[PDB]
Parts: sequence; structure tokens; C-alpha cells
Amino acid sequence: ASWPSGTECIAKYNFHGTAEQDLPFCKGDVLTIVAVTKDPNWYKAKNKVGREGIIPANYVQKREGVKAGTKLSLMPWFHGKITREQAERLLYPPETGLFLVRESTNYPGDYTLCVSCEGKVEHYRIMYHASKLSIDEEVYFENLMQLVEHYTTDADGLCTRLIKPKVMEGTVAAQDEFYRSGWALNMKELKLLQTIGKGEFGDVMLGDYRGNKVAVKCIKNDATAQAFLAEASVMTQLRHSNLVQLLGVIVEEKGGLYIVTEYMAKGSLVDYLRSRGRSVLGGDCLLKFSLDVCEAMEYLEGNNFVHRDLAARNVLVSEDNVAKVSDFGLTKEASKLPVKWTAPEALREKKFSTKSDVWSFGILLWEIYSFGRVPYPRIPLKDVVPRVEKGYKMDAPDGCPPAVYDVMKNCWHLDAATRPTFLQLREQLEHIRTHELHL
Repeated sequence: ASWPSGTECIAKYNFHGTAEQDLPFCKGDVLTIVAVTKDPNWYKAKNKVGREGIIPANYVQKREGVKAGTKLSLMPWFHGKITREQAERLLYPPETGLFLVRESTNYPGDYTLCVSCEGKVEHYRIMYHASKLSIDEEVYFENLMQLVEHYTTDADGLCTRLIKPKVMEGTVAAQDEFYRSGWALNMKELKLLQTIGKGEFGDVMLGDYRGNKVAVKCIKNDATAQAFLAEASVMTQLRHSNLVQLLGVIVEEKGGLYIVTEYMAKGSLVDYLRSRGRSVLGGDCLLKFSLDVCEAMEYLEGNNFVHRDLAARNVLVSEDNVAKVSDFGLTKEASKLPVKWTAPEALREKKFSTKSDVWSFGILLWEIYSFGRVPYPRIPLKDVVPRVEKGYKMDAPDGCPPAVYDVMKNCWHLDAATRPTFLQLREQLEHIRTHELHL
């Protein structure tokens, strides 16, 4: 079947054109299909700037979503909860360098490396502490992939170096999955310029990819890389003008895992507010930011996703002032959470829902109209939930429009079901804007 009009394809190679009708393009460029020609090998398509022309199907890769199934993985040789004996069975015919990683039955929370040395299969314990992996407690690693790169390059103490992986069955190489779905990027074209932020769950760096500024993120404490997979996957499925856009994924076999994202020149919404402040940001600007976030959220709810981590810090601003939700690490379909932003039922119940997201939206608005100030200002972090559950609610910020504050309050009802829908939030923020109840 030919690619329907509107299909997106990423260029695998540079195309210089064979005829005058042809549309040239560079490797990595995004092409939107217009229509297939009389010859299935060529399509009419447009580039980002809109220019149309003919291009070869062979040269482009259809871009599509990737589902982080329970079988999707970056470690063929990883076998999850496999038992010692099982590894012995999986590794029965004595082969030097035949290895496989499994979780640790023996020592809970850690992992175990299993190798076939000399008619025997050695089992080395991999300790997980302070978010790092280590066998000899001399060399540490961020993930099991780097550990395998290492011990494959040299035995470095082990009875033998690793040579051949015992590929678990059902494993789906995420590297070619993201590759075939048009989301794979090349490390050689990425130059990491500087670190924009070193956070608790990941790092973000400004970079240069094929000439354009880009944001690169890596995820901490993710030994199996599943946090990485989960975040990348969901991102390949999100497409809204108020959601930070995924540009691609970078997987170095050594173990460096990165998520390349559009660059947002103005930094987090928190900072933008604090820097420019009250004397610069008018009411329209503040309401405009609220609507931006609200639409992003209505989109997520409409696609059955729960953000679970909505806050001014996780909202970035582009060069021309468009606020976009970012940081989709905790994003999952209707099911640690930041206490000051999370709804009571959410911290207590094991399931999260859009209604908790709405609660967080309420908190975020307060952040917006407070110009970055931190939630629950004069209260100890150990009183919040109990005070809140005892009906406490922050005071409307200084100079906050009463109508805006009522939206906040409406987000803070203790009975989740009574909280507004994101569409109802948009409608009310629009009702406010329409009558200028914010000016």
C-alpha cells in the first residue's frame, strides 16, 4: 500500500535530484507525503518549508509511533527474573564468553552476570547503589549496557571476557524499532555543547544536531534503560503544538542513552517568570501561558495519558513565548510524585488519574500568578498533605484575578470527581479572557 497523503517520512540519505520535478533534501529531513505517483517508487511530497516535488520512496522512512511493550528492549542478553539454574540451562553447552544478565534472586534489588568460562558458569553479583552498577566496586556504570561494553572489551577480573550474548526469546531490539519508525539519530552529528541543567532524575544539555540547536536528555538511575524506553516511546506518540517535540533517539552501544528534543530557548516557565517578573509580564501573558498548558493537558487527557508531574518547572518556553509541557518521564495511560504538586488521592492511592493532573494544574496556575514562587510558602513540607486534607488551600496570589483564583480553587476540590475536565478548564479560561476578567 502506498503512503497516504499526510504521512511523514524521515530522509535516510541525501537526495540530490534526478529530474527538475524532484525535491532535493538532506539526511534526517522530515518529508510530508502528498501523493504517490504512477510509479510506486516515487512520491510527491513537501519539505518543512512547504516546497513540493518528487522524491524516491526508497530514500525515506515512514515515521511512526513505538509502543514500549513488555518485550521492547535494548539488551538482548537481559533475561529479567531468570533463575540461577535457568541460566545454567540457558548456558548449558560450555562456550567461552557466552553470557547473560538477570536480576538477582540471591541478592534482591541487584543484578547478576552469568558467564561460561571453562566447563563452568561463573555468576558475578552486580551491586546497585547510589544509582550505579558495579561488580568490583572500582569501576561503576549507569546501566547494564555499559557494564557489558566494559567486560566485553576485557575480562577485567572476571574468569573470562564476554563474547557471545545468550539472546532471550521474544526480545525486541528497540534500536531497530526506533530506527524503522524514523526516530533514530546519529551520534556523530550531535555535538554536546553545554549542560543546561543537572537534575535529580536526569540531565539536560544544549546541543548541535546537523547545525541546529537541540536539547539532549539522559535519564538517571535507569539500569535496564526501561525508564529511557518508556519516555522515548510515549514521546513518539505525542503530537500537539504545546508539547515539547521529540526529534529523535540516540543509542550508543557503549550505553549512552539520549532523548533529543526541540530546543526551548527561554528555559523553564518558573525561571522565565522569576526573571522578567511582575513589571514585565502582563495579565494577557499570564493567561496566555495558562491556556497553552491547558490545551496541552486537554490533548493528553484526550489521548488517555496522565502526566503525573505537571509543574511550572516542567513547562518550557520557546523563543517566541510559547509555553509547552515537557518531561514526560512519568507519563502513562490512566494508571515518585512531587508532593507539593500531587493530589491527595494520588499520593495515597496507587492509581493516578486526569483528576490528579487537574489538581496539579491548579497548583501550576498558582505558580504562574505567583511568578515562580514555591507552593505552600509558609508551611513545613510535613504539614502540606495533612493541612490540605484538612481543607487548607493556598491564598490567591498578589494581584491575582478573582476568576483565575476560582479556577485554581476548582482544581483543589477534595473530591476528585468534582474537579473540572481540562476542556472545562479551557472553556472557563476562555470565558475569562473573552470578558477580560483578568485585566
